[PDB]
Amino acid sequence: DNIHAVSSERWRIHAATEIEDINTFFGTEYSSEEADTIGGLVIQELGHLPVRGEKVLIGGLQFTVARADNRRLHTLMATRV
Amino acid sequence: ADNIHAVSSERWRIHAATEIEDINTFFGTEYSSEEADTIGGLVIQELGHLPVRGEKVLIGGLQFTVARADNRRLHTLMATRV
Amino acid sequence: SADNIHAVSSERWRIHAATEIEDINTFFGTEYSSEEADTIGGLVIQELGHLPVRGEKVLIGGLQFTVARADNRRLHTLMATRVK
Amino acid sequence: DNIHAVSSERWRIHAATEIEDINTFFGTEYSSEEADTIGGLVIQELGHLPVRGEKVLIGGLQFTVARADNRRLHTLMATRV
Ligand SMILES: [Zn+2]
Ligand SMILES: [Zn+2]
Ligand SMILES: [Zn+2]
Ligand SMILES: [Zn+2]
Ligand SMILES: [Zn+2]
Ligand SMILES: [Zn+2]
Ligand SMILES: [Zn+2]
Ligand SMILES: [Zn+2]
Ligand SMILES: [Zn+2]
Ligand SMILES: [Zn+2]
Ligand SMILES: [Zn+2]
Ligand SMILES: [Zn+2]
Ligand SMILES: [Zn+2]
Repeated sequence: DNIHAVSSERWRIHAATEIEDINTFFGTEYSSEEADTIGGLVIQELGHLPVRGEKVLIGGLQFTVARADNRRLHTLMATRV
Repeated sequence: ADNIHAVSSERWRIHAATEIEDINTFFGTEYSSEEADTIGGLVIQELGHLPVRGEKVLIGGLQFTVARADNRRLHTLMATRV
Repeated sequence: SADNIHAVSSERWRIHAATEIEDINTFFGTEYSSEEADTIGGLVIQELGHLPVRGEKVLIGGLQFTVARADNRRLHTLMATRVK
Repeated sequence: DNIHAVSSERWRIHAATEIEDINTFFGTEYSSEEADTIGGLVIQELGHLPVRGEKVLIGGLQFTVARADNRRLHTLMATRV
């Protein structure tokens, strides 16, 4: 699973998860104009490839970077605001 | 290999064999039973019989709906918050 | 049991191959990571180079994984112990 | 499973677990001369019915009380000393 529930209000999410799938899962309306994937959306929002422990708020969800390297973002943790 | 599957952010598909303590960790609930060790066991206790698909049990601020069950086993519950 | 990582005794575990690598890491305190694998079965296949048969073993970090159930399609179950 | 691994070195144990079963799983040599369940043995070693958080070292395992009430001990967490 690309979106894994760690607990009822916390999700471990592969960066490659399609934005469409995030939107269906969460009831969000994130745009896919500038990205295909949630990792891509996070990078677009921050303007820069983030580091482990960095958090970004997008709509009503907070994404925390769980695993990233100098090349790629691989995993995010999400919770509600 | 996941026992509690989130189908959407507010809805979960749960294996009936999932241990009650693991349900409690996941949801913050405090379920207990001296007759059952699994969430399926608890649902059977509450309903007083082996249920069929569509039967519902409300406990501890969660609603469990029987998603799959036959004449021998209760397999799967769907949970939502009340 | 319903455990994806099932202790058969205090120091030996039967593990569903489909267990996510992150859930292995939480359980064991390992820091496994793959660019190309998301599950422990995937990681075993990566480290061995091929789909293994029952009885094949691989050491990854401080854990030894032996194949317990596999077929011509899939690796299903592993038995793990801590390296000595 | 009356003895469930939460993590590789921490186990959730039903208080009603027979002492013999503890011995099989851990290689302990606890005896059943008085209590014959692990919850009974914890109470016997402490000398009273414990509350959540109480710990007793028995041989090479530490048992911490995880769920108890004013009448019964239900769940223990074990770790190695
Ligand atoms: Zn998962
Ligand atoms: Zn929409
Ligand atoms: Zn990478
Ligand atoms: Zn399932
Ligand atoms: Zn239990
Ligand atoms: Zn019925
Ligand atoms: Zn069946
Ligand atoms: Zn077993
Ligand atoms: Zn994953
Ligand atoms: Zn081979
Ligand atoms: Zn278990
Ligand atoms: Zn005391
Ligand atoms: Zn009890």
